[PDB]
Amino acid sequence: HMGRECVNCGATSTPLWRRDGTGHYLCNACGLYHKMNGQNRPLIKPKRRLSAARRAGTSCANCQTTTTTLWRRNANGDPVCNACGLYYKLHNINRPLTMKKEGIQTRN
DNA sequence: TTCCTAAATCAGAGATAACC
DNA sequence: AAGGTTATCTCTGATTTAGG
Ligand SMILES: [Zn+2]
Ligand SMILES: [Zn+2]
Repeated sequence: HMGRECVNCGATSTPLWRRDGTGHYLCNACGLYHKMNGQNRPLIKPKRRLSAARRAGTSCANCQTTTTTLWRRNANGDPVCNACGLYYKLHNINRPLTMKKEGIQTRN
Protein backbone atom coordinates (compact mmCIF):
# COMPACT_ATOMS: atom_id res chain seq x y z
CA HIS A 1 0.00 0.00 0.00
CA MET A 2 2.94 2.30 0.75
CA GLY A 3 6.10 0.25 1.18
CA ARG A 4 5.65 -1.68 -2.05
CA GLU A 5 7.96 -1.39 -5.04
CA CYS A 6 7.83 -2.70 -8.60
CA VAL A 7 9.55 -6.07 -8.65
CA ASN A 8 10.92 -5.47 -12.14
CA CYS A 9 12.23 -1.89 -12.05
CA GLY A 10 12.01 -0.99 -8.38
CA ALA A 11 9.84 2.07 -8.90
CA THR A 12 8.27 3.07 -5.60
CA SER A 13 5.74 5.37 -7.25
CA THR A 14 3.31 4.82 -10.13
CA PRO A 15 -0.12 5.93 -11.40
CA LEU A 16 -1.57 2.44 -11.04
CA TRP A 17 -0.17 -0.73 -9.43
CA ARG A 18 -0.51 -3.96 -11.39
CA ARG A 19 0.03 -7.67 -10.71
CA ASP A 20 2.30 -10.03 -12.62
CA GLY A 21 1.43 -13.68 -13.18
CA THR A 22 3.01 -14.65 -9.87
CA GLY A 23 0.90 -12.15 -7.95
CA HIS A 24 3.73 -9.69 -7.25
CA TYR A 25 3.54 -5.94 -7.82
CA LEU A 26 4.57 -4.31 -11.10
CA CYS A 27 4.41 -0.58 -11.75
CA ASN A 28 1.88 0.32 -14.44
CA ALA A 29 4.62 0.76 -17.04
CA CYS A 30 6.29 -2.60 -16.41
CA GLY A 31 3.00 -4.44 -16.10
CA LEU A 32 1.71 -3.10 -19.38
CA TYR A 33 5.02 -3.78 -21.06
CA HIS A 34 4.99 -7.45 -20.14
CA LYS A 35 1.45 -8.23 -21.27
CA MET A 36 2.40 -6.55 -24.54
CA ASN A 37 5.81 -8.02 -25.30
CA GLY A 38 5.80 -11.07 -23.05
CA GLN A 39 9.19 -9.77 -21.94
CA ASN A 40 10.33 -7.84 -18.87
CA ARG A 41 10.41 -4.10 -19.38
CA PRO A 42 14.06 -3.17 -20.05
CA LEU A 43 15.46 -0.50 -17.73
CA ILE A 44 16.95 2.47 -19.61
CA LYS A 45 18.29 5.37 -17.55
CA PRO A 46 17.00 8.86 -18.58
CA LYS A 47 19.00 10.95 -21.03
CA ARG A 48 21.03 14.16 -20.72
CA ARG A 49 19.49 17.14 -18.94
CA LEU A 50 20.53 19.04 -22.07
CA SER A 51 22.57 21.20 -19.72
CA ALA A 52 24.18 19.76 -16.59
CA ALA A 53 25.58 17.55 -19.33
CA ARG A 54 24.98 18.92 -22.85
CA ARG A 55 26.77 22.22 -22.19
CA ALA A 56 30.01 20.27 -21.66
CA GLY A 57 31.60 21.36 -24.88
CA THR A 58 30.09 23.17 -27.82
CA SER A 59 31.38 22.93 -31.38
CA CYS A 60 29.62 24.17 -34.53
CA ALA A 61 27.66 21.60 -36.50
CA ASN A 62 29.28 22.90 -39.69
CA CYS A 63 32.90 23.99 -39.11
CA GLN A 64 33.12 22.39 -35.66
CA THR A 65 34.86 25.38 -34.10
CA THR A 66 34.53 25.68 -30.34
CA THR A 67 34.74 29.45 -30.07
CA THR A 68 32.47 32.22 -31.33
CA THR A 69 31.01 35.43 -29.94
CA LEU A 70 27.49 34.11 -30.41
CA TRP A 71 25.96 30.69 -30.88
CA ARG A 72 23.15 30.46 -33.42
CA ARG A 73 21.18 27.41 -34.61
CA ASN A 74 20.69 25.70 -37.95
CA ALA A 75 17.33 24.48 -39.23
CA ASN A 76 17.89 21.09 -37.63
CA GLY A 77 18.04 22.98 -34.34
CA ASP A 78 21.69 22.28 -33.55
CA PRO A 79 24.12 25.06 -32.53
CA VAL A 80 26.36 26.66 -35.14
CA CYS A 81 29.00 29.37 -34.88
CA ASN A 82 28.09 32.96 -35.69
CA ALA A 83 29.98 32.83 -38.99
CA CYS A 84 28.43 29.63 -40.33
CA GLY A 85 24.99 30.81 -39.23
CA LEU A 86 25.14 34.20 -40.90
CA TYR A 87 26.63 32.73 -44.08
CA TYR A 88 23.86 30.17 -44.49
CA LYS A 89 21.11 32.68 -43.75
CA LEU A 90 22.51 34.77 -46.58
CA HIS A 91 23.31 32.15 -49.19
CA ASN A 92 21.03 29.34 -48.01
CA ILE A 93 24.18 27.24 -48.41
CA ASN A 94 26.69 25.98 -45.84
CA ARG A 95 29.90 27.91 -45.25
CA PRO A 96 32.81 26.08 -46.96
CA LEU A 97 35.24 24.70 -44.38
CA THR A 98 37.84 26.35 -46.60
CA MET A 99 36.73 29.62 -44.99
CA LYS A 100 37.59 28.68 -41.41
CA LYS A 101 39.77 31.60 -40.35
CA GLU A 102 42.67 31.61 -37.88
CA GLY A 103 41.70 32.68 -34.37
CA ILE A 104 39.07 35.34 -33.74
CA GLN A 105 38.96 38.83 -35.24
CA THR A 106 37.64 41.93 -33.45
CA ARG A 107 36.27 45.25 -34.70
CA ASN A 108 35.69 48.96 -33.98
C1' DT B 1 3.23 25.21 2.95
C1' DT B 2 2.08 26.20 -2.00
C1' DC B 3 0.98 29.69 -5.60
C1' DC B 4 1.68 33.66 -8.22
C1' DT B 5 4.17 37.65 -9.57
C1' DA B 6 7.81 40.40 -10.69
C1' DA B 7 12.24 41.44 -12.82
C1' DA B 8 16.74 39.80 -13.46
C1' DT B 9 18.99 37.02 -16.40
C1' DC B 10 19.64 34.12 -20.23
C1' DA B 11 19.28 32.79 -25.43
C1' DG B 12 19.14 33.82 -29.88
C1' DA B 13 17.12 36.12 -34.10
C1' DG B 14 17.66 40.02 -36.63
C1' DA B 15 20.07 44.59 -37.70
C1' DT B 16 24.11 47.09 -38.35
C1' DA B 17 28.32 47.57 -40.07
C1' DA B 18 33.64 47.00 -39.48
C1' DC B 19 37.51 45.24 -41.94
C1' DC B 20 39.94 42.31 -45.05
C1' DA C 1 36.79 51.91 -54.30
C1' DA C 2 33.12 48.39 -53.70
C1' DG C 3 32.16 43.94 -52.07
C1' DG C 4 31.53 40.19 -48.92
C1' DT C 5 32.38 37.86 -44.61
C1' DT C 6 30.83 37.99 -40.13
C1' DA C 7 31.86 40.93 -35.28
C1' DT C 8 28.63 43.55 -32.72
C1' DC C 9 24.75 45.68 -31.56
C1' DT C 10 19.62 45.64 -30.64
C1' DC C 11 16.15 43.82 -29.33
C1' DT C 12 12.21 40.12 -28.55
C1' DG C 13 11.34 35.93 -25.96
C1' DA C 14 12.23 32.32 -22.92
C1' DT C 15 14.33 31.10 -18.25
C1' DT C 16 15.26 31.57 -13.72
C1' DT C 17 14.22 33.32 -9.06
C1' DA C 18 13.40 36.00 -5.01
C1' DG C 19 9.65 37.29 -2.53
C1' DG C 20 5.03 38.14 -0.94
ZN1 LIG D 1 8.38 -1.11 -12.97
ZN1 LIG E 1 30.90 27.19 -37.92
